[PDB]
Amino acid sequence: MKGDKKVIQHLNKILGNELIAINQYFLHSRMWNDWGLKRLGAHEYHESIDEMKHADKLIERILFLEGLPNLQDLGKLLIGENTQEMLQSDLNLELCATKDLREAIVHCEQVHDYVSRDLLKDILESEEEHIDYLETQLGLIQKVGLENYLQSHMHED
Amino acid sequence: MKGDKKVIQHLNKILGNELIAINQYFLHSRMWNDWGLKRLGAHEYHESIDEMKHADKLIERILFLEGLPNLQDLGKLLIGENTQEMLQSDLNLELCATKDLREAIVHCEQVHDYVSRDLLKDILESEEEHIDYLETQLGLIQKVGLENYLQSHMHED
Amino acid sequence: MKGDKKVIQHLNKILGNELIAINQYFLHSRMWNDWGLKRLGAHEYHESIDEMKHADKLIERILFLEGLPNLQDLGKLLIGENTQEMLQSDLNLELCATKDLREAIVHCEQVHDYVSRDLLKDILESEEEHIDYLETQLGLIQKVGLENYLQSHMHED
Amino acid sequence: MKGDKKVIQHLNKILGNELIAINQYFLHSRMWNDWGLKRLGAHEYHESIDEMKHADKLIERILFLEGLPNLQDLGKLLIGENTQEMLQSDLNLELCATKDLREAIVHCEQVHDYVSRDLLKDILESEEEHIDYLETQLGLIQKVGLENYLQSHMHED
Amino acid sequence: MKGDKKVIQHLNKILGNELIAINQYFLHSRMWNDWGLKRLGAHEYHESIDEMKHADKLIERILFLEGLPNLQDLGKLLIGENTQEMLQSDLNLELCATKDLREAIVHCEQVHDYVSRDLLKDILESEEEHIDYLETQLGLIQKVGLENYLQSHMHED
Amino acid sequence: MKGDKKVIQHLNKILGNELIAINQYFLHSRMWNDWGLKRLGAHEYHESIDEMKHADKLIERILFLEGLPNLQDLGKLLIGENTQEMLQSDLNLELCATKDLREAIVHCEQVHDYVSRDLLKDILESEEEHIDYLETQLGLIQKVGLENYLQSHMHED
Ligand code: HEM
Ligand code: HEM
Ligand code: HEM
Ligand SMILES: [K+]
Ligand SMILES: [K+]
Ligand SMILES: [K+]
Ligand code: NA
Ligand code: NA
Ligand code: NA
Ligand code: NA
Ligand code: NA
Ligand code: NA
Ligand code: NA
Ligand code: NA
Ligand code: NA
Repeated sequence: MKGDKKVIQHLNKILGNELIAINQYFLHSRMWNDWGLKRLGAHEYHESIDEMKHADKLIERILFLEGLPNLQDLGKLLIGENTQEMLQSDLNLELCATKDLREAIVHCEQVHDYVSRDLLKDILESEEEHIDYLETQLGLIQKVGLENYLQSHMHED
Repeated sequence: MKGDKKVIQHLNKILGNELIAINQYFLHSRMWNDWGLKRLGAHEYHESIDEMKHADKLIERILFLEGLPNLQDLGKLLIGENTQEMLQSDLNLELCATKDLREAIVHCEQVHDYVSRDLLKDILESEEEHIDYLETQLGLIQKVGLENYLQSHMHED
Repeated sequence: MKGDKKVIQHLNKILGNELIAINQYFLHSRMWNDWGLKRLGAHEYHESIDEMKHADKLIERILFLEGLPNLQDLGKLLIGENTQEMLQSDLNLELCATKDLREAIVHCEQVHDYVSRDLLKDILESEEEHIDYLETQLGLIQKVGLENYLQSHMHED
Repeated sequence: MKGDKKVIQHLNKILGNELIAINQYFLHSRMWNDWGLKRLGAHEYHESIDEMKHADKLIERILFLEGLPNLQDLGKLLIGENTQEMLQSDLNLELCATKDLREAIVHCEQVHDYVSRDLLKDILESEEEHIDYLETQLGLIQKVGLENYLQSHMHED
Repeated sequence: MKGDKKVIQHLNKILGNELIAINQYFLHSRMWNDWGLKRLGAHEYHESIDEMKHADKLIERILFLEGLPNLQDLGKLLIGENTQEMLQSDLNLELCATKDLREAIVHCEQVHDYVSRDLLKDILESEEEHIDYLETQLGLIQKVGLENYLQSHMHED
Repeated sequence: MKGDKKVIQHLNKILGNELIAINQYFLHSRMWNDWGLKRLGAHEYHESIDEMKHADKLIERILFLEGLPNLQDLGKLLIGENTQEMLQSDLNLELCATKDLREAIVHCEQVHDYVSRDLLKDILESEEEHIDYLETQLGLIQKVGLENYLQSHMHED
């Protein structure tokens, strides 16, 4: 097989994180929709779709490298019970995800798998953009108050 | 006459429920417009129109089955005095309506009037969607506060 | 409250007449459709819709004047059993309606509610147009014969 | 084979009913065209085509369930000698068809073949619409007289 | 009646052959579709439709000639169990059909029914085109092999 | 909570089945793409997307009924090693899925949750269409041979 065994392990680890995020964000989206917070529901749906696209790219890369993609192992979804908790749970997930991404990029560089590194760097940039969004939302709750913040997310853009 | 007599009684009971809802929702709509809560007035107008369309389908079915549509009996309207009472009154009415719809479907199934059952199931789905809307609105009043909730319904979409 | 109490009583009386006409004409429409007299069914549907629009305007005016619109009390629907009887019943209803309208306009003029008077005059003109239609139809039954008259109303325009 | 054997027997019974209706309605259509009653000929042609489409759906379902569609058995056509007999013969056929459809739906429900039930319910709704049309036509012959009724069906819509 | 009695018998015989072909080809079409041989299924559907159009023309001619079209008697459908057998069965049917057509044309010429002859000649040309198609398909099975032939008819044109 | 507790258990069981199918079909799709069987990869991708849409509808219904959607439990994926095993594994999964769907519909009917029944019937129809596709593909491998079947799925439609 052409792929480095540890690269493939790293890519399967990142894929596992994507699978958690897909489901966590999809459920959070539909919870916000059920509550009538449609702007949050829509944004979170798009985050879930973005993670689905990252998972696809990882699966394709693992197969090219002649590894076996692991879609069987689903780690812990941490579903919040209110908007603040859901935003914070998403942020905790992305803090974990970006740490694993950096560790994977280090190893790809070490064994000269520069195309896998580039793939992972693109995912990392996407996850840092999500962190920016999440930190901003939690900050806005403090600046405008929770009731106003939720009011501002009732109606879709 | 081709229709089952108890089917026709059930269809007239549902029709009676639709007639209450048409008038209650239409008056609630115009009360919201009078108060300047135009987004609530618009939504409630459309709920009234939807009930008018259900009444039409029931009337057509009753006549096909050679029954007499009952447009004469108008049950009690429970008109609320403020937004929270109006939403809750609509919700109470829909909970009664869906109970009667389920009882009518049971009977249609028993006598093999499958086309009447299908008509009633479509109405039931519409009324459950209205229950979803109403529970969501009452929840938003709690989450964003009454003053913000009303503010968000001043201007039309 | 800004409205004259007796004006509001008159407007609620007219509204009550509109509510009868809405339902009577809607059922007559669907009866003609069930019988295959689609041109009559279509015309009568449009009369029912026109009365719905008059009811809306009355409700809005009553609320502006700080009265309570009465959508609870539904008077007697007189449903005909054949085309001649249905046309005559509609005409009897409009004869009653136009008398109440004239009495309401007299009172509005007396207390200087000229905007309510104008609203009622517009409804009155609409109801006199319906009387013209109804008298014409009953006259055509005599001039062309009942069978030809019904034949001419089988197919929609 | 995946299909329930009695479900397949019921679907073939309905298919047999569709085959009678296709041929009876097609011949009635062309008889009306021969007589110059082109509006009746056109309507009846479309009824024949609708039955052809139902037969197609039944054939497809039977093959999916691994049964043998029965296009070989053609039951009795009851061809009328004049317009009133042809309409009544079509009505008699539809009353038989809807009885068999209800019996088939009962059995599908009992063995949990819910997709076959749904197919049959859609056919049933179509056949009840045809019953509505036929009863309406026979009623119009009484209301406008036979000669006027036929006159109204000379020219196409 | 204006028509020659034996001409009408011949036209009813041809009509009987069309009714067999309609059903045989329709079922063969849907069998090929069930098997995923969609190009064969589509071609055979169009053959069934073409026979339906021939049946229509025969019915119209028989009625003009003041005969009674026979849509009651359905002869034997010979449904094949695999592609080779279905193609050969269709060919056997067309060999029978074209013989009956030639015999009918002889009789039409004899009694000077030249318009019926022309109608039948047009049907005959259509059936010879179908024979050409069928012989060609059976020849291609021999030239390219059965597996390749079926492969080439999986996907629609 | 408005929902029947066993209805919610059934809806979560179906949701669990959808989650297995999403992942199994997505990986099978990308395995086919890796092997250059792009038409199979495309078809299987669309099957995965369809299951995603069913999962969405189930999640929305569970939340409306005030249950907790279970996106955490992922049952066993049975990933095939070649095309014939992958198709058969998908078929085995769909046979399990339709058994569970029928059991869920039985329960919904018993407790009068007719809107949940209708949702499940629509999913069931989709899964039976997939069974039709899968049985057809396995049949084509037998009819055209494995090498031809795979050749026919190299290039996209
Ligand atoms: C038997 C009771 C009623 C029935 C069956 C009925 C039926 C209908 C139908 C079928 C429409 C057309 C809806 C569409 O296709 O969009 C309509 C429109 C409407 N209805 Fe009713 N209606 C009823 C009573 C009322 C009442 C009591 C009111 C007011 C107090 C009302 C107000 C209206 C208005 C404002 C419209 C829209 C008219 C327009 O097109 O401008 N309806 N109704
Ligand atoms: C097994 C019995 C039959 C089946 C399943 C069948 C099926 C069909 C279908 C699916 C269509 C297309 C309809 C559409 O999508 O609009 C059609 C068209 C048609 N059928 Fe049939 N048919 C059957 C028998 C017959 C018979 C016995 C006749 C005449 C005696 C007939 C006359 C026609 C005609 C004239 C058309 C329209 C053709 C055109 O497009 O010009 N069919 N049929
Ligand atoms: C809870 C599980 C999932 C749900 C509810 C879900 C839901 C959805 C929905 C609703 C769509 C839009 C479909 C449409 O309207 O066409 C979608 C698209 C998509 N999904 Fe999922 N999904 C799930 C898991 C996954 C997984 C695990 C993957 C990949 C391993 C995936 C890959 C994709 C892809 C590639 C798209 C198309 C994205 C695009 O528009 O470019 N999904 N998903
Ligand atoms: K605010
Ligand atoms: K006349
Ligand atoms: K080949
Ligand atoms: Na930020
Ligand atoms: Na005001
Ligand atoms: Na809700
Ligand atoms: Na006049
Ligand atoms: Na003629
Ligand atoms: Na009727
Ligand atoms: Na040839
Ligand atoms: Na490759
Ligand atoms: Na199949």
